[PDB]
Amino acid sequence: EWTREQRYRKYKDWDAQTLLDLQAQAATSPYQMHYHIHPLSGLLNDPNGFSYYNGEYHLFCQSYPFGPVHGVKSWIHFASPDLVHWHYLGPAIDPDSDLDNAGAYSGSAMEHNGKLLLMYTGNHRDEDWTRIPYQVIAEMDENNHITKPDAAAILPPEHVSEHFRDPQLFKHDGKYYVLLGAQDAETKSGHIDIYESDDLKTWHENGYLDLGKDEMGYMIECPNLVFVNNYPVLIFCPQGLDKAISDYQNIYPNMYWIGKDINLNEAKFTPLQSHPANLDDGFDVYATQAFNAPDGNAYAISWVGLPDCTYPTDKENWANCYSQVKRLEIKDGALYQHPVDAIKNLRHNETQLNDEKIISQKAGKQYELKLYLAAGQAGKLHLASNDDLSASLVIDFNTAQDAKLTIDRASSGPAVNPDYGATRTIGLNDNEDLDLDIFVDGSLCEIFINDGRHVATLRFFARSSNQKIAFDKDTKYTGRLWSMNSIL
Amino acid sequence: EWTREQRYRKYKDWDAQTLLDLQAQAATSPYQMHYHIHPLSGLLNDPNGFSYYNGEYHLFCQSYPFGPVHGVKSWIHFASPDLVHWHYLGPAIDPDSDLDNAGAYSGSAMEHNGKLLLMYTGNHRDEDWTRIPYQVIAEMDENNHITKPDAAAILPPEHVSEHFRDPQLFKHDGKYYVLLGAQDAETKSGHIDIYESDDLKTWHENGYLDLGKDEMGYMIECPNLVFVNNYPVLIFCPQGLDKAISDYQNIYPNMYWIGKDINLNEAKFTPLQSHPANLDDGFDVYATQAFNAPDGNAYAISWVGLPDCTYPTDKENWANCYSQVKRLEIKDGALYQHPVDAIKNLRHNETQLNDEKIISQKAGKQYELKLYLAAGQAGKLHLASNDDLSASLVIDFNTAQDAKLTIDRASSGPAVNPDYGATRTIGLNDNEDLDLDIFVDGSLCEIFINDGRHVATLRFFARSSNQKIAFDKDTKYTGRLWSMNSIL
Ligand SMILES: OC[C@H]1O[C@](O)(CO)[C@@H](O)[C@@H]1O
Ligand SMILES: OC[C@H]1O[C@](O)(CO)[C@@H](O)[C@@H]1O
Repeated sequence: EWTREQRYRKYKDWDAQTLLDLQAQAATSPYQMHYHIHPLSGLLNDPNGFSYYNGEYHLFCQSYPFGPVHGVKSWIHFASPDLVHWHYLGPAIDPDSDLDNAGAYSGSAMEHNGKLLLMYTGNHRDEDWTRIPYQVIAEMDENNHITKPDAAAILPPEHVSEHFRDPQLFKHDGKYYVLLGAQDAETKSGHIDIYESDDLKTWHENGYLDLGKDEMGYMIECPNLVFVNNYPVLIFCPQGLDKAISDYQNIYPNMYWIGKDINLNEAKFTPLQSHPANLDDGFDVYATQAFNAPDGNAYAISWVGLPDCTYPTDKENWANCYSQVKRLEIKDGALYQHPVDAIKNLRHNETQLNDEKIISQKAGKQYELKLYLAAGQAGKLHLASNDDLSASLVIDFNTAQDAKLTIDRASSGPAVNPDYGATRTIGLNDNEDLDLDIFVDGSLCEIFINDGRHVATLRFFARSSNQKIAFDKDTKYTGRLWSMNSIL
Repeated sequence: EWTREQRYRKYKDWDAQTLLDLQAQAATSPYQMHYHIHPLSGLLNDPNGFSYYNGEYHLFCQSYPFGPVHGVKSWIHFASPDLVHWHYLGPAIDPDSDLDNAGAYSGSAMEHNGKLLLMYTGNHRDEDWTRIPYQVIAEMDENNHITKPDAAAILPPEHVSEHFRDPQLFKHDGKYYVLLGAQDAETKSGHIDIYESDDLKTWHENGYLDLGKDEMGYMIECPNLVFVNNYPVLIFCPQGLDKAISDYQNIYPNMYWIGKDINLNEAKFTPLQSHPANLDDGFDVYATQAFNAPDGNAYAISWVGLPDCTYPTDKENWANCYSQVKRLEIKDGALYQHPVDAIKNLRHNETQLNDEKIISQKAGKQYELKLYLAAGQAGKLHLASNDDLSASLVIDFNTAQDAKLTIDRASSGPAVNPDYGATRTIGLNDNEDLDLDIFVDGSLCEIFINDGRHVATLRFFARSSNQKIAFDKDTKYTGRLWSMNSIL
């Protein structure tokens, strides 16, 4: 219902009273998250510039502050000591120049000679509203102040369409590389385009990374290369991916692909996995960004929200949030994702659990529930439930002969993008034990399965009084329930 | 230099781009606090509505978001689990009605039947810009949403001037009371006016609290009654207080007065102390608010900033911050002030200290330094220092025969309200040991002396590279230095 004209009106054409009212409405929503990054107002999308710089972790965010829609985008900035306690540093990059006149689109951050380079796509729209994507390298100093150049680092080559964006800038084997999401103009196929530079001034196009003969959709958004336990891992968003390659149920998937080896000079990838896999088996994860931190870990964080989708909170004039930070690991040829050790510092009021059918009559809105469930069982765990278990988030489990987890949000509250289904299923090994580490925060749930072998992340909109946690049947398990303190 | 017209322009007449730019400028200031409450933009003053409600601590703030000046005021809202980790809930009360058309001035919060009543002064200005102060009772619900009535609870009586504000609403001995700061129309003397109600609907004026025959200045701002270890304690701001009653060096003082007994029905106070005393011996504390929490403690928090004063950060378009929360105690007939136990959770990188002249060559911008210094010594402790100790915050101590502490900020950076002096002195007991617990955060320093017997709080603006901590001479002492994590 918001027209193009309304979405692209400049921030200076909105009044400040409207913005202050929107900040109040977002912060005081009964569906707001209070230990995950969320918008101060309006809509949040893709994580950007995820980095370590000047003694702390940095994270930037795609932002449209005036409503629950993809209006003209800016970067906002947060920092933290520990990947958990974030503090807001305000807007960072505005759509205020010719290069970015219709948005400061997504990008990355790389430390260089005591500064943090912020490489992003300028979403230019010309006199005729034709999109011309520019790749821009801005610079942030040790006081978090940003300067932007007058000229693009990379102009769009003739062989890509208008879709050519989301640069990842990094240093590898003494050279600089940029990975970009690209649509080939002739085939309309999705690719990761590689550029290289010795000096950050002149860029050479090495060409599309060779990901085999099968198409990766019609566009790749938010490509990332991170090294995890010495393996090159791609994390990327192939819009229109053929489900023959990999099943997924969300409108657009967020995949990962582990390589044995990558050669960015020759645009070669040697796959470890025969096929890419879903990063997240849940309902709402997109635009994951990852980076290699100086502690020797690779960290990722996800937009919880999908393009071209709607949510029940739209009428409250704000949208979406982030996942918690995930530390990455490769084990047994698969990507594992772990909560960072600092998130334990939010825990309070520990309860020990042993075989209790009702875990809590009323658990509050922010908790962590960690369970060890025996093999050979079937049943349902209800979270954010009413008393009679008819309205809840359901985790339907079987650890017996047809083992699997089905997460069902149909009865949890109002419908959420129901054209893409109200259930998500994760196969499990027959007759094996099951670990769950479940984080609830307002209208966000993150389920870490079998110590991070799988992660299911989703929005859900339960009535405020629906806080019960219970199994439907007597279940053999041990675990702990903690409240999680508000920090945001 | 900001005219009346500019200060009173409605928030809707500012553009949102200006507000977003101001949020960035405030948050990224190299003088910003990162573990104390600070404005998201513009100017912060008096703490308001300090309370416990709906499972958490609440604090509201006088705010003018558009610059470093006392423009037309609103309340903003923060909450926390622990009086340390605050999260922003946005604007709460706007100057958007006839009752508060020229400001939502200060006030208090009292829980009532599952709601939080917010009692505040409406700063009305009529057709002729004549001030008419109204006392208004607004109501907040369990989702932090506020409704405001159409009519005032208390209209200004004929015997007070236009200065009649800052209501403290509370329940005591089964009745409701309101304490207001008042200027008598005939004498132009400062008073605390007492109102009482059985139902919160009809208010009866009990009259000025009898604080003896000596005048308490020309106006009392921000009056508070809190019960501390069963003593009634007044905390208040008597503008124009005669220094014959008590020495103070700040433009306007923030005093406290312990009573043996108070009778709010008869407007009687029985003093324990012969005279009121300074709450804070430093350079910048004003408008302290306190309340009795359900854990049985009394807690206070202070505006760090003074009316009618200027600061070096004014050119960065933001102003001021809060103190940390202080837990109150009465000991030996004096008010002691203690950090809350939760602030220890910010500590990291502990260093043990024993007699070292140089504590740190470079301590960072956020730390806690706790020292035990032997009796019989004299010297200077330099904080936020250059290498040669010529530019620093100085704590000049003597624990020998003329014992005292002098805090000197003259060489720390640019001048700060120098008409009110660059030193503050606290007498100490001759030939006694000295405890200091010093918190540095950006441009804020809080010095807790002798386990909270005195507190000195000040702004200071050191060069970013001035981070040395050192004694000028060999000094006998033990202590600890911790870094303090950013949370805001
Ligand atoms: O907000 C704009 C950004 O969002 C995406 O469409 C993915 O969600 C990116 O390709 C683009 O940079
Ligand atoms: O911001 C307005 C408030 O500030 C004071 O002048 C004290 O600093 C109060 O008496 C008034 O309510």
